[PDB]
Amino acid sequence: MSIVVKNNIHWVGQRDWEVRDFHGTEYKTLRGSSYNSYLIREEKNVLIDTVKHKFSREFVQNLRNEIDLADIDYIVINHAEEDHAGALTELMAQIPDTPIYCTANAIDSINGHHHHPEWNFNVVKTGDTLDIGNGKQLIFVETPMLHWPDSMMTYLTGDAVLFSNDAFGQHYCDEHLFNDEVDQTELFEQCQRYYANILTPFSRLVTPKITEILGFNLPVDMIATSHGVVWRDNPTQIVELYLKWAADYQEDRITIFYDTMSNNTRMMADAIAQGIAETDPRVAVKIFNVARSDKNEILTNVFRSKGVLVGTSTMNNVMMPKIAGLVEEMTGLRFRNKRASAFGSHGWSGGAVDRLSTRLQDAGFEMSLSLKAKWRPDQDALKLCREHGREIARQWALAPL
Amino acid sequence: MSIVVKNNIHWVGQRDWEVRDFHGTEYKTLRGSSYNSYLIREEKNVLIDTVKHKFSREFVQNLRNEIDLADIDYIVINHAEEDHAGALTELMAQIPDTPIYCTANAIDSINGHHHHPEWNFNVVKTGDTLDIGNGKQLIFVETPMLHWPDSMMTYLTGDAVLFSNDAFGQHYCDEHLFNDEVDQTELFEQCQRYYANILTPFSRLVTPKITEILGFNLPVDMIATSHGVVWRDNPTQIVELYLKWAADYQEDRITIFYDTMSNNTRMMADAIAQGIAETDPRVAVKIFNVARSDKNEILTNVFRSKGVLVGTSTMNNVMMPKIAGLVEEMTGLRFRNKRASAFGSHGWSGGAVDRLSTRLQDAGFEMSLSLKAKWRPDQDALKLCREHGREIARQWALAPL
Ligand SMILES: Cc1cc2nc3c(=O)[nH]c(=O)nc-3n(C[C@H](O)[C@H](O)[C@H](O)COP(=O)(O)O)c2cc1C
Ligand SMILES: Cc1cc2nc3c(=O)[nH]c(=O)nc-3n(C[C@H](O)[C@H](O)[C@H](O)COP(=O)(O)O)c2cc1C
Ligand SMILES: [Fe+3]
Ligand SMILES: [Fe+3]
Ligand SMILES: [Fe+3]
Ligand SMILES: [Fe+3]
Ligand SMILES: [O]
Ligand SMILES: [O]
Repeated sequence: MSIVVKNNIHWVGQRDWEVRDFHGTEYKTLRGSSYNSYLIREEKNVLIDTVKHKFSREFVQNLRNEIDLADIDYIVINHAEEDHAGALTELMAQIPDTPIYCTANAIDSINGHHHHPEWNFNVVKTGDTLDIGNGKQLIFVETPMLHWPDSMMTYLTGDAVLFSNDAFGQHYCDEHLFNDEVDQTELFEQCQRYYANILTPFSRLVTPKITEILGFNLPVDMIATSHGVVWRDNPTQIVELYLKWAADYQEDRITIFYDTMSNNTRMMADAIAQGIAETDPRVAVKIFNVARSDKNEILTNVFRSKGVLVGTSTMNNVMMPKIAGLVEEMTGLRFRNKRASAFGSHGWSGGAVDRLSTRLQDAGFEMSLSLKAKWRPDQDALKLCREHGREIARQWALAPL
Repeated sequence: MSIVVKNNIHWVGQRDWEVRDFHGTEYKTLRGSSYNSYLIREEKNVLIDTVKHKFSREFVQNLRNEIDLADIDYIVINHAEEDHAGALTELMAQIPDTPIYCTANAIDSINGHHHHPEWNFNVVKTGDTLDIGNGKQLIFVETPMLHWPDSMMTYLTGDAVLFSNDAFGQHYCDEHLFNDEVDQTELFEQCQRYYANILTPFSRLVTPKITEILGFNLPVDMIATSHGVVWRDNPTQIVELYLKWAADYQEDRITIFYDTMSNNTRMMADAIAQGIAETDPRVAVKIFNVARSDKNEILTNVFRSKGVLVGTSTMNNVMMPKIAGLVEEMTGLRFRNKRASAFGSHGWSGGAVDRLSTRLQDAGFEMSLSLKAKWRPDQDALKLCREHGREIARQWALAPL
């Protein structure tokens, strides 16, 4: 069935236990996800978002079991990405005259995917209202570039429920709907994973938008996102997390990742970490081989880290491709207030370390000196690598000693 | 046992049926590989190369079954990469006084990995000889940057066997040793795969070196490489292939590869291919999703192609990382006389296509106009994509019409 969220609000979405790949293969969902759609039944009946196109047949059928499709008065699209607006064409094929409430940018994104401009769109902007009867109304808030130009939130008065869509959501699949009914650790991990890999480049927009919403003085009993749990128990805890994460978040932590062909760079990475740990016991150190690790776990650690060390060997005068790929993605995520140091081994002329050091600088990292070694590091070379870690640990110390 | 190659030449190497990853994960060996070592037993006993460090215990033990280690007079190292010189430390621990014949650059690479400079190295250069008795001698030929600075070949007179190490070799595992005893198709595929992914950036050096060797007027009955089969039946067929491949090789072929998040770029790629195929029936077209395909198969096709089309969506104002990674590797391989065109879909401001087009130009490709589309291509947009393929097909035509 559907699931009662609160009063006349029904969850009519779809759980996805199997899904492992989002945005191509750029976001690994190791704990699946959910696509949350909501049906509000007052004097007016309002559908908020749909689900992935994959589950369009199930969505419409399940919706029929809950309500006659002709009885649906309004459709609200907070965000026109395929995982929320994917079943729209299938639904609108049954109820073509049904009005769609969304942002001006959403008309471009909806039509961009579905190619049905003849649909009855209603442009909404911040402050706009939609009465649904019984003294209740929907209030719309534009949230451009969080994370799309078309993005917005919908607030329901009386019930005090914020339909935040992607915001404050996470890719975490569970039979239980509410945040207080799931594993808190797995919940936090997926929440932080989501922000770090998706919302980091828009952090400068997060705080003013949240500040703007708080200025509306709207009571919040529940936050119903488009992914994962519904926040009902201390729902603002995820909002406070977003405030902390947005402020160029960093812990006393250093992330080391690299790619290697014959483990020479790996030997350097381990020696560097040893140097750090024996210089500053406060620092948490994580090491990843990018060819053998979870890319999104690496990026989440980078997000949590005060600085990173990136390693690569020289291959055909350039750096290893997986490193080049990862640095490119970091260049998009725009990490702030973080430092970096490039290292790696070479055979003769090298050049990849300097190349990498430049690209990290291009990614926005404050660069420290690079570390280079020839072939396999002997005991003398490993001392230099260990000393490099000492150099980094002292330079990047948050506090003296 | 060992296997008799010819007369007193014995193969004492190692077959690797399981291996799937070389140079980290940069070269996928889908048909395994072999590490060919050779023992020549005349008046003098000569070991040519060893095997991967992984199989050091087996190598030394198998060598003991064939000969007393103390009876080994000379050790020849053509190339000090781990898959040929890996078992050296283990071997030299038993026979430390045994002379090692190699290039001057090899002393740096051998010591770089093994850290035993006390070994008795003998620097050899092109033209140098080593008598082994019975009217036979070894002739050394320096082949720097083919594919390493330390690389060389060893020629055995009388038996007329060229120990070419990496050159003319391939990653192909079989119980049969000779080229005329294996599947010719699988053999050609691995040979071309090897050259395309490894020896392409050194193509300018291949022809003069082969020309230089041919000037020595040395008869060739067999070519014993360090990987895969021993060429005994028309052994120069692989040499002629190398001559063709080195001359900026290209067929009437176009390779299309891309990465996508919601299949918009994929739709463009398919429409482009359709446009090409209906414009020039001579052109062979291959399409790959880089996130779902064999990276080395893509690079082999690029090598065979007269031109490529590369697709990417815009993700956080930059291109998709796997595309960025692949272009970086292509920048190292230095393909020549090839053309390229960037394409892809975007949501609002885009920018990834122009970014990609520039990097392909940096990789050495002659750039044609880019193709851009917003969101999912409708029928009108797909016509433009189909027309783009027509534009490419006509521009890149080897012959009129
Ligand atoms: C395919 C390949 C290409 C290489 N290209 C270069 C190069 O262009 N310049 C250089 O100095 N060394 C080059 N090398 C040597 C490596 O950089 C050297 O072995 C390095 O110490 C190994 O680093 P790693 O084991 O951490 O991957 C190359 C090695 C391989 C296998
Ligand atoms: C995570 C993410 C980031 C995006 N970033 C941008 C961007 O920076 N600029 C832009 O114009 N579109 C951006 N888009 C929109 C996509 O480029 C758009 O959906 C495109 O048409 C999809 O291409 P594809 O399906 O071939 O992957 C982004 C989309 C996603 C999911
Ligand atoms: Fe989204
Ligand atoms: Fe979403
Ligand atoms: Fe090699
Ligand atoms: Fe090799
Ligand atoms: O989304
Ligand atoms: O090699």
